[PDB]
Amino acid sequence: EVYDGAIGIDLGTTYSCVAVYEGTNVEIIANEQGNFTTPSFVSFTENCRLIGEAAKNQAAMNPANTIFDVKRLIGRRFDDPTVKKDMESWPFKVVDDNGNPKVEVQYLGQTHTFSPQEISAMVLTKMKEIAETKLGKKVEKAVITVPAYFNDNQRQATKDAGAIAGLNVLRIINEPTAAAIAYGLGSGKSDKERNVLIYDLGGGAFDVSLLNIQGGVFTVKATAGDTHLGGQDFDTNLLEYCKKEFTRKTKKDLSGDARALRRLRTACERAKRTLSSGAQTTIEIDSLFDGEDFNIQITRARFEDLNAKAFAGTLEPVAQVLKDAGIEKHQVDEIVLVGGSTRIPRIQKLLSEFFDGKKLEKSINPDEAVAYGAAVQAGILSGKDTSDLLLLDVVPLSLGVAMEGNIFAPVVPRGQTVPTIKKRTFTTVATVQFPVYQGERVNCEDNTLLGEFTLAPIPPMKAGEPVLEVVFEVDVNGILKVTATEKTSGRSANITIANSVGKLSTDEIEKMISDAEKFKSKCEAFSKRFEAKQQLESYISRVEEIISGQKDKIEQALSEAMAQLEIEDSTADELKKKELALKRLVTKAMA
Amino acid sequence: EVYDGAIGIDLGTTYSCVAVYEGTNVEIIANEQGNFTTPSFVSFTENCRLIGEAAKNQAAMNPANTIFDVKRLIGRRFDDPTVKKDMESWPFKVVDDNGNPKVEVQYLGQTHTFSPQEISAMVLTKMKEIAETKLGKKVEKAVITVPAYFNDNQRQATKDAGAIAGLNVLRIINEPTAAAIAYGLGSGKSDKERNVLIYDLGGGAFDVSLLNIQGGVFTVKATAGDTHLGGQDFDTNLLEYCKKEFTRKTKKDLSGDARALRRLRTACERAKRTLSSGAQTTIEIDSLFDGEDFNIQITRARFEDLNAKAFAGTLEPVAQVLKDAGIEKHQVDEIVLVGGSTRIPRIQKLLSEFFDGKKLEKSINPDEAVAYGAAVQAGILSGKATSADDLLLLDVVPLSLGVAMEGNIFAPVVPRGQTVPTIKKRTFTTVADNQQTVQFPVYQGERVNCEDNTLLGEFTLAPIPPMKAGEPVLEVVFEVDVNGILKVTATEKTSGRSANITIANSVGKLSTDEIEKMISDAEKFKSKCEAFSKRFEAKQQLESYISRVEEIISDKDKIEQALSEAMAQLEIEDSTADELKKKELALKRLVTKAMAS
Ligand SMILES: Nc1ncnc2c1ncn2[C@@H]1O[C@H](COP(=O)(O)OP(=O)(O)OP(=O)(O)O)[C@@H](O)[C@H]1O
Ligand SMILES: Nc1ncnc2c1ncn2[C@@H]1O[C@H](COP(=O)(O)OP(=O)(O)OP(=O)(O)O)[C@@H](O)[C@H]1O
Ligand SMILES: [Mg+2]
Ligand SMILES: [Mg+2]
Repeated sequence: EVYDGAIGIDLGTTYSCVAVYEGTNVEIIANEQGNFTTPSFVSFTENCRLIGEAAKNQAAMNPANTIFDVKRLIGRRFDDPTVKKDMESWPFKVVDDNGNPKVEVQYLGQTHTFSPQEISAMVLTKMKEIAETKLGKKVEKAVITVPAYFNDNQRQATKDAGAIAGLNVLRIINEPTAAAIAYGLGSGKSDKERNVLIYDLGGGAFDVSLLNIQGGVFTVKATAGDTHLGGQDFDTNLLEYCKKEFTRKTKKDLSGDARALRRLRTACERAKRTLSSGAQTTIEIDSLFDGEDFNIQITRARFEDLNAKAFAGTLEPVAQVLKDAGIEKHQVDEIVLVGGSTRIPRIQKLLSEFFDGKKLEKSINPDEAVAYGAAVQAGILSGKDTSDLLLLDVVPLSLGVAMEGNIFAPVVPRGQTVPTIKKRTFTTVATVQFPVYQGERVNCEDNTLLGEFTLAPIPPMKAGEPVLEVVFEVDVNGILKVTATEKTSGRSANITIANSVGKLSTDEIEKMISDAEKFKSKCEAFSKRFEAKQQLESYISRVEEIISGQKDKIEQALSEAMAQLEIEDSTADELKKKELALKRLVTKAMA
Repeated sequence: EVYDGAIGIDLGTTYSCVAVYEGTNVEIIANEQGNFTTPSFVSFTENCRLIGEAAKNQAAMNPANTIFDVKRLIGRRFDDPTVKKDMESWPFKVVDDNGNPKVEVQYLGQTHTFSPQEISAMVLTKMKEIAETKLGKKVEKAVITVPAYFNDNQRQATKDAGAIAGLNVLRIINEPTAAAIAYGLGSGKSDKERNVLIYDLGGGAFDVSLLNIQGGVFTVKATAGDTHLGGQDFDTNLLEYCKKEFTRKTKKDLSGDARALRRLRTACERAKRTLSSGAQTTIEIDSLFDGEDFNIQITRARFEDLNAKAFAGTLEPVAQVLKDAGIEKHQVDEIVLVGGSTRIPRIQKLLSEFFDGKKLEKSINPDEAVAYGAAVQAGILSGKATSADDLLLLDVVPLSLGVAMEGNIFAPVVPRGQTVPTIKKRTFTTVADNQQTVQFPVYQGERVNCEDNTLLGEFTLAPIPPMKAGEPVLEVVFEVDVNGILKVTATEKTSGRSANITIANSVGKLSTDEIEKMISDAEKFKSKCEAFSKRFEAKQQLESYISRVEEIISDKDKIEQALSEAMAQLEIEDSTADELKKKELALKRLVTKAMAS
């Protein structure tokens, strides 16, 4: 009853996708709606939580309790510029708690504040349950995907979200590398050394990788990208233009109604997807804001002009990854497209022009390749042809410490293969505390603080004589673990971390897990009791129509059933027992 | 550059699905949006025909010119009851042409009439195009799917639609048989004999089939169903309830607004999909009608109560298939589910209760199994699939084919359940001396009074050799080919001689001339659409160029003059792409010459 294998979960900004691999074939799993991709929406009702198409349908109906874009918010600090801007754009309310942002929603009649790891854990629970419906067994091992440019806080937060979802995260794989698994194994193969450029432009994140494929070894030569650039930004540009036309043609401004913003955003996304096939489209919506209809024509040229800066901007990480691995465009063997936004013809024309008219490779599915590769890797890691598979990934941004004058000291440089061990020596001015950052800027104020690290047990000596060996280890998941040991006096030194972000202690993870199980239990209770009360009331009505000693016993049992119908404390099982007892008694008396 | 194989297309009431099979694996092909199912919508504009989700998304904006549900109209007569009720519910205008229904739209600035075979042909051409970008070659052979209970007029109708789409219809395969191929070959195969029950509840049609599956032999033991029962009927019930509640809460009626009915219908389908998973949902749509908002809550029990008679009715064709096949409930080995509407938990509850709580088989994909099996049979028929996989299909006729006697009383000639292909005979004779004509109506169905059957047509047999009354023996032959289509012939066993047959008051039949002309019109429409794309894109590129050289020139008299000429050419709507490009080149010579100075 327990699935001994492992599933692959592509956790995307806009859509999530689950797949499974059993050694012979990889299958993408469809949800209860028949869709192989499930939107990453989580809405909150009075008694349950909606995830997927159900949550996205109730987005305009309840924008304050419909959560989305958690991927752009997970692992970040509350006062980062991107989350301040996003928070200005998002309709739901985000609060600051001890430096960590948490959304505030109305759930189960009370106010609740959820960390991004909890919401992402809800989405992961949904995908896992899709896999469980497909397999018919309990799923507990999984491989989860992250963008290649995710920093340490984001990867650790995503993995913790995988733990809250009740999954054993066997591996955190980079999405372009998983797509490389889908392309190199599927349409291709052959022990032929080839250079593959992976261009993954999704809904919220952007990645580009350069890999060397020799048989079964996948070697990431380089990678670049932007974890806050996707199709929703293009939707934002077209949305801003449409707002300018609305306030221009009606004098009214719709900026204050999140409902109207949601409907207009949906219309702009539909128009964008239409413009990838045609040369023009039209948006017509009723009321919108303050009872003012809207009708505008959008040309493909207008969309491309509105998104020219971003479309052209995507070429900068391409030249970046090209220079970092030291290869030229003539030497790039293939260019594979991954992500929905790659369906934009302007993007493909920019990439094809950049490589001097080279034709783009589009044999793999841009929506399922990531979950495909993740599923293959999970099936291999759980032992479920392809024994030569080797994954040599890379760290995207430098992991270092803050020097004197707050200058970035890289310990693990970008482009370092993974996993790796690095070491750096510290000493005392007379505990030792230093800030660990990640990024690529010289001044650490322009980098991502991994935290303030304090070394707890130090011997008492003169200044400079103790040598403190600090070890930065980066595992196959790409996550940093630091330790400390000094060569004089031997010994070990435990480390404490303050002012961190995206991490959760084991206690908090256990608490969130138990709370999740309690939520699901309450949902099953509400649904089963609801339907049971409906059925019981219907049968009671039929019995009343039928009746209109024995008479009195019937009427009394019917009054008990009505009482159980009025009491909210009644359980579905008790309701079933009452209905069955009614049927037994009425059949005995009638016969 | 022509694909030698064949594609399998599932032509559904709501969604169509294309697939290909070459010998090893069968691929379900995704469209331009990456979707494996494309909606069966065709909307007409001033310049082009939109097919698919591009047409479905503008259903609220242009409801009078957006066409759908033609699968419930194809092969039917204008005065059929279902055609009248559906016409009362449809926003587009349907017109009777000598009894044949025809969708009338505003297209290319002029009024246009289309037969259902033409619109179905447009959908089939869209799926064919999907397969063509997938394969990189032009395809011209295909196997098209029809419901098992489709009658003779309907089958001939969709086959002619496949001809109009430019395809060579190698076979007309029944949808539960294609799903049966998907389950018997794709889900898993055993050399053990098994009785498989297939329950296909789609968007507009309903089929139940019992097949004997023995390795590679697929034998249809029986089949029943209802070609006019689907999920859209449940959406119609919920919609009618929503109109009752709206009129109750506002004292106003939206039954006259087509856009309002479309928005409410979309919200009802969405609410049904949600109710398949949860126990309750909410419909909230603002400014639905007369500036009146609409907000109600729909419970699952309310939905099931609204569709209780139809849901309970789905079990009757299952009992019918069990009686016809001579099989008890215990002897059914697997119950496979096909069609999106099968996701309704009430339906699965009814089915499982009908078989004493037996678990239903959900191994195959309920949205792609039909295109799966159709693609398999297409690959085998085209010869592209060789050796790998003994596949044999033995199908039956769904309804009895017969004539009408004195008193309009049905006399069956080919009974239901008869294996295909088949040959049956029935004798006629004259009632007077030197009689030259014997005329009889051919019907399909099971009822005794042909008033409740489907008229295949008035068949006139003439002339007859001059003999005395009741002397000639007119052997009439009802032949049913592998597609399930009826061809009738006549002979006079005395002295042989083929006797000529004429058909009148038919439906779903087209002569070769009309089909060829419809193909030509399709070519003209695609040519006009591609032309419009060329003029539009060339126009936009010329605009961008004019703006660029305005920025450049404002940083010469011939460049200004050529600019004015280009703008004036840009103001004319009848400008060709070659003329626009010629003007852009005329500018380009001047500005590039000035750029080199
Ligand atoms: N035909 C199309 N034309 C243009 N854009 C499209 C098209 N189809 C999908 N998109 C865009 O692609 C995005 C979703 O693609 P994808 O599934 O790769 O996102 P994701 O993987 O969830 O995002 P991320 O990789 O950032 O986590 C959507 O934002 C959508 O707007
Ligand atoms: N999750 C769901 N719950 C309930 N109903 C659904 C669900 N998903 C789809 N449906 C219904 O199923 C229908 C689509 O099924 P399908 O694609 O089999 O139709 P079709 O093949 O076009 O119909 P037909 O076979 O009659 O031509 C839709 O009309 C929709 O209303
Ligand atoms: Mg992605
Ligand atoms: Mg169907």
